[PDB]
Amino acid sequence: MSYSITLRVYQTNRDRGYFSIVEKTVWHFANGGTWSEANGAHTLTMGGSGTSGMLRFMSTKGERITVAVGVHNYKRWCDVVTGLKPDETALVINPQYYNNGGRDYVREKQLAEYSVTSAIGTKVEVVYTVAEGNNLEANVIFS
Amino acid sequence: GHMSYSITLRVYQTNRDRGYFSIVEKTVWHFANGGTWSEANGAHTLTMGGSGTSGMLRFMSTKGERITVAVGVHNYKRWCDVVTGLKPDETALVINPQYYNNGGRDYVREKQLAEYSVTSAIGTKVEVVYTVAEGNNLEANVIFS
Amino acid sequence: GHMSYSITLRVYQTNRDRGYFSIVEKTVWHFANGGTWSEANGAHTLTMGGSGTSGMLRFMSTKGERITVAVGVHNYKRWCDVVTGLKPDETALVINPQYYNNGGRDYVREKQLAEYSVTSAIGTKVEVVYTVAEGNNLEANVIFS
Amino acid sequence: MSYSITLRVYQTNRDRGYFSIVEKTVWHFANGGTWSEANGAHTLTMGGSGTSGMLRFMSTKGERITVAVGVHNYKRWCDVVTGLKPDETALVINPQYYNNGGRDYVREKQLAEYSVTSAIGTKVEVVYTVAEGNNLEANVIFS
Repeated sequence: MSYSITLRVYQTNRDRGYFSIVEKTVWHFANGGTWSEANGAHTLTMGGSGTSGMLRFMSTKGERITVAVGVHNYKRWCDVVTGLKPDETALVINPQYYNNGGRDYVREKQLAEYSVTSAIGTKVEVVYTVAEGNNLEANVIFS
Repeated sequence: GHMSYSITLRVYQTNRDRGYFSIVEKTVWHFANGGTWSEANGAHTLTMGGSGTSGMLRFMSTKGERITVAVGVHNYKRWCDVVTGLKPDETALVINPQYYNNGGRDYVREKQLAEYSVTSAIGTKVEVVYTVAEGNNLEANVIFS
Repeated sequence: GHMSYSITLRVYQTNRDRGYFSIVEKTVWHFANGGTWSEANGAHTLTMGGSGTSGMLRFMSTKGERITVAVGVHNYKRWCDVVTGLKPDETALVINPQYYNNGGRDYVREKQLAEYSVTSAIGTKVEVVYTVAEGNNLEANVIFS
Repeated sequence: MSYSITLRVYQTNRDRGYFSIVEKTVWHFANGGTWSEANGAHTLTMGGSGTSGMLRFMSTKGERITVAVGVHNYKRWCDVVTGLKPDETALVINPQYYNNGGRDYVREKQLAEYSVTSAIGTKVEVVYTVAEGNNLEANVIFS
């Protein structure tokens, strides 16, 4: 069966910079997948369990952050990476979750929520609001 | 510092028989300090940190046809390529690296083409044509027919 | 309650000589409990609270040409119209009401057209063609050429 | 001289519903104007001083709200109207600021900020971050 993850973005802090998506990737396991946009939300559709995709964001102050979401052994997972250099594109980071690329262990945690504060003080949270089944939903919150 | 390059793409869809294409993935290669995609006035701009990198848009139609368009700058001149007939697992993340490190598509990048045309096995024609083909603020049309 | 109607529009731009059109305004008329525009998969959907209302997209090209497309449902059947040659102050807010209350364009609404074609004075052709022309979930192509 | 107003939307409350734009209008004085979208912001460009435009938003919980922005006698103005019925479209509300339509006095205040809490508890703020000149900028904040 196919899986989808639908993300809505909440930006809450008017002092730390405004974020926009600068890249969207899909990993090639499980027959791949695609991003789409509807009603102000972003949906990743995947061919089955065992793959993922990523949104990279950049702020008006030049801060670069990636959000990864996917399904591992039929359960959702997520991660956020901050403090990225300009050349650390999503194309670089998304593969790091597979083939013992350094971040596999995070995917294997199957997290339904994750939060981190960047070194320059930006907090990012991913929280699944629908955390079971094939039509998953999560909020991405910048603060 | 290094000179930055931007490529701005506008999409023309002309043939209802091909179904309707939408973007399903946007990648940026990591050479030359990377880069970012942005959207404005219905156009898509890839901004890059220097000559020697690229990015890709993958499209999928309402009929399930998957096609990638790659654009970049090689030795200070624009390049482009179109790949059709893609399998569901042949994502832009798979294809974009193939232009580098002798990955199978370096040759077309090295041609520094200002236009590219191909017809897919199922009859969809795709053209990339640069309308501003020189300098640091490049512009091209992507045409489905 | 009342039956709702939706109209989903996809835009095809085919001729680079016309410049490139983008949406500059989106309106909804207030009869039949109003309605809303939404965007998904690169298509534009007008959802309405009943038969007897409409909405409009106004487009402007990179060459400054302004054109409106109106779609709605009249007596349970779809309708459409295209107005070209618009002055800068002839916004969709001015034009959408003209289809009602004997405002000058009621006649075309009452025709319940499933297709419309016009060529502007400066040579831009615009077509609206419904591909799903019956029922409550209607679909049309808007074609610039 | 032409005027522009660029708006960025901040949604901060994950419990009260997610908003999206459902209508965008431009008033016909001062040679009219146009909306555009870039970098996740919304820009209203106007032919001169003396006109305005509006964004209408609807939440996932069915709440309908309009935000009006414009320039009156060379100074920015704004307003927010909440508790709207489905048939109170932007096409209905935008004209109410002119021709003694009931809301002219709000436009004439030339506000650089405005906030209101709807009857069902949603707070909306418009705050100009660039409040002078021809290239104005404001945040629209839902909370």
